[PDB]
Amino acid sequence: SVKLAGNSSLCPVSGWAIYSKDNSVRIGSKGDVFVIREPFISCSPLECRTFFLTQGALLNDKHSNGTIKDRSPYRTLMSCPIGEVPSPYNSRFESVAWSASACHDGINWLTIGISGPDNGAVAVLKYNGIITDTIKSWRNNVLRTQESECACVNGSCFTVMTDGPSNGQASYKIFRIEKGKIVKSVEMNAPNYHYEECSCYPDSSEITCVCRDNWHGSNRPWVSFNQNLEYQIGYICSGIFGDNPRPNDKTGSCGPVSSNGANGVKGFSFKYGNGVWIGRTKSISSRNGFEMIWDPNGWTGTDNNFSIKQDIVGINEWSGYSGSFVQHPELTGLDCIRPCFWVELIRGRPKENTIWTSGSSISFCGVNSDTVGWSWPDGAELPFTID
Amino acid sequence: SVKLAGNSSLCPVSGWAIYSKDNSVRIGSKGDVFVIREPFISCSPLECRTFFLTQGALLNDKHSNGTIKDRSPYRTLMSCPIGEVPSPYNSRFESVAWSASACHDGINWLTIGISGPDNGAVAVLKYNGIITDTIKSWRNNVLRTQESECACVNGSCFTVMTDGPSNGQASYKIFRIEKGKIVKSVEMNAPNYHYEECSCYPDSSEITCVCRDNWHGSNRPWVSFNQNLEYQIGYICSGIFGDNPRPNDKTGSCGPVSSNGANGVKGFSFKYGNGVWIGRTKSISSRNGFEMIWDPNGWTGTDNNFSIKQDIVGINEWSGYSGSFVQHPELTGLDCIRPCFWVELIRGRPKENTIWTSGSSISFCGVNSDTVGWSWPDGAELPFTID
Amino acid sequence: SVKLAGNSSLCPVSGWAIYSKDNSVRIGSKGDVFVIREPFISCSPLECRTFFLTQGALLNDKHSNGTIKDRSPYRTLMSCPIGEVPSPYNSRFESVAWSASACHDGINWLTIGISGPDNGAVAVLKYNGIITDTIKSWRNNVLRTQESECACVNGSCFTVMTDGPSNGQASYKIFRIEKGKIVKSVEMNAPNYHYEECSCYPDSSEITCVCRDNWHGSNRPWVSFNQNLEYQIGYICSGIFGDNPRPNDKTGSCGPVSSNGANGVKGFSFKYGNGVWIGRTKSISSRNGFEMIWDPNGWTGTDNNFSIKQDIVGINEWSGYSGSFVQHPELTGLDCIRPCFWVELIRGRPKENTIWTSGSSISFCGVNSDTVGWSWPDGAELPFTID
Amino acid sequence: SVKLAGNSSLCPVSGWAIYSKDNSVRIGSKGDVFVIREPFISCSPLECRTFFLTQGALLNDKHSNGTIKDRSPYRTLMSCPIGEVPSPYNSRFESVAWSASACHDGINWLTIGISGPDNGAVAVLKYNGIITDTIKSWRNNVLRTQESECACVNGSCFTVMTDGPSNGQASYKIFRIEKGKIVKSVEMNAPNYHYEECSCYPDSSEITCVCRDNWHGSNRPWVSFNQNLEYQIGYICSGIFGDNPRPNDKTGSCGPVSSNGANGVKGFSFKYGNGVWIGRTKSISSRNGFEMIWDPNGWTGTDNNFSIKQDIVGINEWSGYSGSFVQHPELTGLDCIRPCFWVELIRGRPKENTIWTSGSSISFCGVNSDTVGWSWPDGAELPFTID
Ligand SMILES: *[C@@H]1O[C@H](CO)[C@@H](O[C@@H]2O[C@H](CO)[C@@H](O[C@@H]3O[C@H](CO)[C@@H](O)[C@H](O[C@H]4O[C@H](CO)[C@@H](O)[C@H](O)[C@@H]4O)[C@@H]3O)[C@H](O)[C@H]2NC(C)=O)[C@H](O)[C@H]1NC(C)=O
Ligand SMILES: *[C@@H]1O[C@H](CO)[C@@H](O[C@@H]2O[C@H](CO)[C@@H](O[C@@H]3O[C@H](CO)[C@@H](O)[C@H](O[C@H]4O[C@H](CO)[C@@H](O)[C@H](O)[C@@H]4O)[C@@H]3O)[C@H](O)[C@H]2NC(C)=O)[C@H](O)[C@H]1NC(C)=O
Ligand SMILES: *[C@@H]1O[C@H](CO)[C@@H](O[C@@H]2O[C@H](CO)[C@@H](O)[C@H](O)[C@H]2NC(C)=O)[C@H](O)[C@H]1NC(C)=O
Ligand SMILES: *[C@@H]1O[C@H](CO)[C@@H](O[C@@H]2O[C@H](CO)[C@@H](O)[C@H](O)[C@H]2NC(C)=O)[C@H](O)[C@H]1NC(C)=O
Ligand SMILES: *[C@@H]1O[C@H](CO)[C@@H](O[C@@H]2O[C@H](CO)[C@@H](O)[C@H](O)[C@H]2NC(C)=O)[C@H](O)[C@H]1NC(C)=O
Ligand SMILES: *[C@@H]1O[C@H](CO)[C@@H](O[C@@H]2O[C@H](CO)[C@@H](O)[C@H](O)[C@H]2NC(C)=O)[C@H](O)[C@H]1NC(C)=O
Ligand SMILES: CCC(CC)O[C@@H]1C=C(C(=O)O)C[C@H](N)[C@H]1NC(C)=O
Ligand SMILES: CCC(CC)O[C@@H]1C=C(C(=O)O)C[C@H](N)[C@H]1NC(C)=O
Ligand SMILES: CCC(CC)O[C@@H]1C=C(C(=O)O)C[C@H](N)[C@H]1NC(C)=O
Ligand SMILES: CCC(CC)O[C@@H]1C=C(C(=O)O)C[C@H](N)[C@H]1NC(C)=O
Ligand SMILES: *[C@@H]1O[C@H](CO)[C@@H](O)[C@H](O)[C@H]1NC(C)=O
Ligand SMILES: *[C@@H]1O[C@H](CO)[C@@H](O)[C@H](O)[C@H]1NC(C)=O
Ligand SMILES: *[C@@H]1O[C@H](CO)[C@@H](O)[C@H](O)[C@H]1NC(C)=O
Ligand SMILES: *[C@@H]1O[C@H](CO)[C@@H](O)[C@H](O)[C@H]1NC(C)=O
Ligand SMILES: *[C@@H]1O[C@H](CO)[C@@H](O)[C@H](O)[C@H]1NC(C)=O
Ligand SMILES: *[C@@H]1O[C@H](CO)[C@@H](O)[C@H](O)[C@H]1NC(C)=O
Ligand SMILES: [Ca+2]
Ligand SMILES: [Ca+2]
Ligand SMILES: [Ca+2]
Ligand SMILES: [Ca+2]
Ligand SMILES: [Ca+2]
Ligand SMILES: [Ca+2]
Ligand SMILES: [Ca+2]
Ligand SMILES: [Ca+2]
Ligand SMILES: [Ca+2]
Repeated sequence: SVKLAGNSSLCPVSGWAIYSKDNSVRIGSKGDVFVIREPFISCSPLECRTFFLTQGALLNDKHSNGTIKDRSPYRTLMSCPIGEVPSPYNSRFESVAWSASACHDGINWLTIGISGPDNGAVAVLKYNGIITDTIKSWRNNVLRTQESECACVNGSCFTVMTDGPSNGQASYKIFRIEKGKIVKSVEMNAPNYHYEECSCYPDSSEITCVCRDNWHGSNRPWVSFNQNLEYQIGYICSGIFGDNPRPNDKTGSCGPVSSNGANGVKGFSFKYGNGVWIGRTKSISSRNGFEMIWDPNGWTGTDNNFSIKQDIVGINEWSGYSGSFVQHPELTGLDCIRPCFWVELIRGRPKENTIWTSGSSISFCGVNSDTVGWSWPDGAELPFTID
Repeated sequence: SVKLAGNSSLCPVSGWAIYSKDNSVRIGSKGDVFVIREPFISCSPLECRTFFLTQGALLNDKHSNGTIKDRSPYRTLMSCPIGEVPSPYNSRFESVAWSASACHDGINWLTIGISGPDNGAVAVLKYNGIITDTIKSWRNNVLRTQESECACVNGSCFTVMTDGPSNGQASYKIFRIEKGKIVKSVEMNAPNYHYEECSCYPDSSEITCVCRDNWHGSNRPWVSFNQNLEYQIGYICSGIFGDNPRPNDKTGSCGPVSSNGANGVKGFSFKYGNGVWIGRTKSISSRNGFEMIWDPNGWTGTDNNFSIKQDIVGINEWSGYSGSFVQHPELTGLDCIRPCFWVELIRGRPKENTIWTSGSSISFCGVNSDTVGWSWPDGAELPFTID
Repeated sequence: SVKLAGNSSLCPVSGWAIYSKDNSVRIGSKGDVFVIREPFISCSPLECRTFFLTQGALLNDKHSNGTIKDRSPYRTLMSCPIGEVPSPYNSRFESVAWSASACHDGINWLTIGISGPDNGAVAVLKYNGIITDTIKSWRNNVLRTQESECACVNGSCFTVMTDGPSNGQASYKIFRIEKGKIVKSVEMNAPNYHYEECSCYPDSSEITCVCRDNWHGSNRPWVSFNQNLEYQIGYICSGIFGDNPRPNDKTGSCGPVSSNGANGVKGFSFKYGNGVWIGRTKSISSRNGFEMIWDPNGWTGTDNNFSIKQDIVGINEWSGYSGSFVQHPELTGLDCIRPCFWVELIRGRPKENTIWTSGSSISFCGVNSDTVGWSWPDGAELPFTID
Repeated sequence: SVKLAGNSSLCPVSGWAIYSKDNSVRIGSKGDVFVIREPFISCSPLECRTFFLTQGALLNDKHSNGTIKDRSPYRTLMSCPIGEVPSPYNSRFESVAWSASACHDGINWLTIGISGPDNGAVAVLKYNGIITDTIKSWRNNVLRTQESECACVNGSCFTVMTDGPSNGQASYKIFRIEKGKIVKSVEMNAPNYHYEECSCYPDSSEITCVCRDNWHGSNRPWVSFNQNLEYQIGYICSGIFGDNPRPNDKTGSCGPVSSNGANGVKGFSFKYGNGVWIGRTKSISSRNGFEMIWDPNGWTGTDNNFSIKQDIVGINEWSGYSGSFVQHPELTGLDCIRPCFWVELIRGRPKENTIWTSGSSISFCGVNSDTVGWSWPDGAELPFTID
């Protein structure tokens, strides 16, 4: 085993090739599939895994009742191989958690699982399944983290956590973790910014995170930093607005776009100089559809012009959260860090007339070979028997 | 790990010994078994696996409705150990796919999964589960492939894909793939031929494929080629016609036999000089029954005489697709490439009054020791509870 | 890996310590557990496995209907770790089979699976899952074999097969198999003997088999042989009669005991000079109960006196088949071959009012430390929902 | 593989970080989950496992009827990875048992499973799954053991067993076991003490056990000993009484506290010089709630003062047994033996109106970093469909 270097650049990509689809909700109509939300993908040097927050319940069973609820003592972070349904019969137990992150440094898995009360939650860090550190809420108001993979460079892994209001100014911290132990942290000085649910990836030995402003931004905030946690902050400038909800596309801002700014959805983007690959919902108002857009000046420029759009999920179909994941050269044999992404396809409450909420997933990897747009939706027929 | 050499000849065989039977449909009446079609077997130097195209659904569940439909965004290529039922609890996720192939080069698995819209489908190639290439539709008319194993010689693996009409002239391409990357391709110049769903195997460092003419041939077309993709084409000459439907046996042709030539079924045959081992249905008109026939001059000669017939599935029982698979010396310890075959046993629509279509499988390997004919049919009692 | 020597003597034992219990039928009331009969245990240098003949159906499903029937094209030889229920989700596929044997030579598993028609059945031999030989019926009347483990000494494994009537004189052959290939066979010259379903074990480089006389013997026949297949034959002389059905105990015979001789049950015994450890049902008329009896002169002496009885299953509870299995020094670290046994606990038809027949199992290993009698029955409550 | 040294001291700990939660009962409402009680955790140098006593039945099936009953021939010791539900599809079979212990010496697992009749029960010892010893009841009155992990130092593992009344003086024995063989034992001379269900851990090459007085003590008895089995005995002195039932806290005793002393619950404590970490129920009278208390003089001092309390399960929620488990340096990389604990959350009879009794579990590990109190209860909604 060798630590992931993390020192190559992100691979340039022209489009997105489909990588996985689990069909979890369709399969759970009969099979024994966990009720889950907040899935994400992360890879080791040998395999990729889907992590997810269970609700300690199975689909089509009465204990799925009320699973719109975000935080409970029953939620657990578990993982299974990519593309398989999350069952009790194929899932590794990771941590007790209602908010999470995970990443592999080339040697072992780091998992971060937050549980406990809203006023005093505690993140439990594990390295190779052994508890190695904890960090407690510093603002006493729902300590919470990425819901996607952390990022690793040369034996150090990095994450972001938030504590404070989800509808006003909060507090945001960056962490450097080695072998599951926090070795450095800093509080971001980000007045008038809001960071939730960061999608962070490594690129040329530095970390870039694209997040969710739940307070007053319909474009996405970003934070980038080096191994010593020297950081920069901004908002994606493109008028191709990335959040949901959002306005119709128009001239953007390099600060928070107030129009339709409150609320949000976890997402991601990939920076390539001045340009950006944006994944977003197709609907401006609801978690419906998904598309990939290449805007060659959208990181730093405010116009609403773009060059390429690739369809992923059709506008009338359910989508949900999305997040980055990477494939390092140690896994692929390539000379660059490959960007990939996943989409959560949320079924049930609040939009559908069920007792439960759960998701399935799809994922894609960036290539420079030919690709095509389509719709790969969840495909379950609701309601279910239990509803 | 060492590349398969693929340089020995096919083992001579006098009969077919039963190797596996999964009983999937029987077991799926209660257990959590995928709705599948287009199964196939392929081996590594250590094990054999069943690959298959799921429908993103389980047997005896409502989401199995409409599974006569061939292409959807829910279909996935997955695999499980040979002889086990395909379940979410024992199946490896391979690719998102409504047409597929796979093969092991001695080092890692190559999978090929085609998804996307009919007018612009994309094959995603993976090597050890990592995307290594893509190829897009070149005729914009259902890019499609073998539905059985590709063939590997000395670190290069080979497949055939078709694009264009299934009821007229189409376009057929041969590919050479190394570590999941396309390194050579050629378009077969085959006016008046039709190639679908090729069953391809290695034999003395060259590849032989026996395929399905869906346009106007009731005998099977073949294509053989070396590593440089220098190819030859023809049709199996025997009057023991190989396709389904077909006429009653009579004097054959080394070109397409027009009588009952439209439509077809995936199949295979094994060439031994002038001779041929033909696997075919027992019914001339329907996907019923299965048998193996040794015709010692049937590759190159048009008579309707043969020497051996071995019963596999009775004429009153449902059959389906069939395909070759091989066991190389690196797996068996033999001095020759062993020929084997599988049969898909299709249940449900259109022949039976169900909401769904699914298959089970049986397989056999060639031996020079004593064998026997019998019928090993699917055995499920239809309809099911869901119907 | 090293071949099992097989040259030590059987360990002397004073009693039987409980080793496993699977509770398969109780668990299959809800879970996905195969309908099985003819289970047996066999060990490698690293683990022990339960082998069994499925009916290609699950408990409590309609396809379990009619499973009193012995031979069908749906039956398969599968295996799982000892003590686990046989499910599609934990079982390795071995062979298509309605009669079987298996054993590990220290390097790889040999499996023998007989399928095909009653008049022409064929045993398929596999070594490490690859077909290595076949043998066809020589009398055209249900070729059949042990339904328990074969026996291995120094790289050679040994079995017995029968072909011919189960109610009159038949033909019995001994086989020596190396790396899955038959290298020698002999027909036993056993006029007036009847051998079915032999339980064979190694002891000081020679094989001893204790079998079932279905024709006219209520004591058990035996055959012992060396590596060159030089054999001896006899019947267990004890008046503690071993078969079921049988008479009440009384003076025995060193030939077949005619009283209640027709029919039978598979069983076993362990020879220790003139003495014998006999496992038998408690009922003289039905497959009910089970007990272990130490008769210090019962191999060669005809009295009905014995020294020790250990209860295993109570007289009012269902039992079934039983068989030997051993644990070699390569597995245990001991200086002798440890004797063990299993019992099949048959539920359903013919004795119970169900549509199905299936079994669970228990097993024990011989020790020289303290032990105790009890009853470890199946414990399912019949009928089931499907009945 | 190397023997665990067991020569470092217990790690000092300021609080308890949540490690696992299985949600078994919730999941078993639909999935195939064993009815279990008497779970426990134990670790190797590579992983931690949950061991448990099944009832040979699944939740929400008829065979779960009557599972308030403690001892039957259907109960089996099995194990699964920590945090996963105990299912037939993920559980290793260990032993036939209605009382058990297990522990890993660094090389292989030792399991101890007691079965047989109440008047003559036999413990079967296995090492790497092979029977290595037995010990029979010496008082003919329910030979029984820890229901939690045994303790290993330098290749010797240690346990305690009891035989005789649970409501009066009984007989208690300590065992030293090497490679699954009993090499030493001694009968504890403990007139007027009562020891049941010991929770034993290693600490500086010696073993400390904290147990249950079911006769006449509401504080917990302890026994400590070196590798030669030279032992000391006493009761935890603290007026923070550890058993359930118990009185309200008040001045304690270093002998058995008679008030509310009959009956009990399995538990544990960790000694740190004069101090103690006590895990106990929150209710004085019922198996409800759970908490950890640090009493810095509570091992040797009788006051009812303590310094820290951490909430684990709320007073209105069901709890159950609890026990210690450790993580050795060979697993963690630490310089001390880490203390952890599990809690069984009992559902069903006698407190709830069901046909069955079963449990789920939670576990925590000791840390010197920040922690928080909460309630992590079972969460199933009873009764179930079967009731
Ligand atoms: C998922 O959770 C939902 C929400 O709890 C649940 O639906 C609810 O089911 C309950 C039980 O059927 C309903 O509660 C009843 O409502 C009626 C009508 O208002 C009341 O009269 C009932 O109270 C009487 O009966 C009780 C029991 O005898 C007495 O204790 C009480 O004093 C009254 O006499 C009772 O409250 C409730 O109306 C529904 N709610 C909705 C929106 O449907 C659903 O069943 C759960 N699903 C699963 C699978 O668990
Ligand atoms: C397991 O297998 C058993 C045995 O087959 C099966 O029980 C049988 O079920 C069938 C279907 O219910 C029964 O067959 C019927 O018997 C009646 C009474 O004799 C006949 O009148 C019926 O025939 C009429 O109806 C048919 C259908 O419309 C017509 O085709 C026919 O011409 C007649 O009009 C029919 O034969 C049979 O009686 C039982 N047998 C027993 C012993 O119960 C059982 O249901 C199977 N269980 C499972 C779970 O699969
Ligand atoms: C088939 O390919 C094998 C594997 O490469 C050939 O065997 C090798 O031959 C070369 C050149 O003569 C030797 O240097 C190697 O030592 C051989 N390797 C092994 C593992 O045997 C073989 O000659 C080829 N052809 C046939 C028909 O066997
Ligand atoms: C199988 O699928 C068909 C096609 O969707 C279902 O038919 C629909 O059923 C709904 C509910 O009754 C109606 O609103 C539509 O009129 C039907 N559509 C069509 C196109 O027929 C059918 O009900 C499904 N069958 C089962 C057994 O699930
Ligand atoms: C605990 O046991 C370890 C393991 O045996 C001891 O470390 C060994 O000490 C011996 C004798 O001094 C050396 O020869 C070995 O090289 C040591 N082995 C290892 C792996 O370190 C250690 O001294 C003991 N005690 C404590 C408190 O650590
Ligand atoms: C749970 O087990 C009890 C005890 O065996 C069952 O009670 C028996 O039920 C049968 C069928 O009604 C009767 O013949 C007996 O009179 C009952 N025996 C006793 C001792 O009560 C009970 O029915 C079972 N309950 C469930 C829900 O399965
Ligand atoms: C608590 C604020 C946070 C970010 C806005 O809300 C998230 C929004 C969610 C959402 O918008 O769907 C679901 C998340 N499970 C929830 N996170 C937690 C920890 O509860
Ligand atoms: C699309 C043409 C092609 C070959 C004739 O049709 C196949 C025939 C089928 C058939 O004859 O059963 C089923 C195959 N799933 C289908 N392939 C695809 C990709 O849809
Ligand atoms: C065919 C004769 C043979 C030995 C007497 O009958 C066996 C008896 C059986 C029995 O007595 O229960 C069940 C066996 N499954 C059957 N064997 C086969 C191959 O059918
Ligand atoms: C038999 C006495 C013993 C300790 C008091 O009872 C235990 C108490 C139990 C309890 O208090 O819940 C359940 C245990 N399963 C039981 N142990 C056995 C072996 O039956
Ligand atoms: C990246 O790190 C590797 C691994 O240590 C090192 O050898 C290489 O020089 C670095 N430089 C790059 C990618 O330019
Ligand atoms: C990677 O980390 C190691 C360990 O701290 C350090 O010695 C080395 O300089 C680092 N390499 C780079 C390229 O930063
Ligand atoms: C096999 O491929 C290797 C690597 O390309 C090549 O050098 C070698 O010549 C090939 N062997 C044969 C027998 O063609
Ligand atoms: C048994 O065989 C072993 C392994 O080859 C050999 O070394 C030994 O001498 C034999 N003799 C015995 C058990 O007496
Ligand atoms: C064991 O078999 C090997 C291979 O045939 C042989 O050379 C050896 O003599 C045999 N050993 C004994 C003790 O029979
Ligand atoms: C550990 O056990 C070994 C083997 O018995 C022994 O020789 C050694 O002295 C023991 N070590 C300690 C530290 O007691
Ligand atoms: Ca089920
Ligand atoms: Ca927003
Ligand atoms: Ca732009
Ligand atoms: Ca045709
Ligand atoms: Ca011919
Ligand atoms: Ca008889
Ligand atoms: Ca005698
Ligand atoms: Ca007490
Ligand atoms: Ca105190």
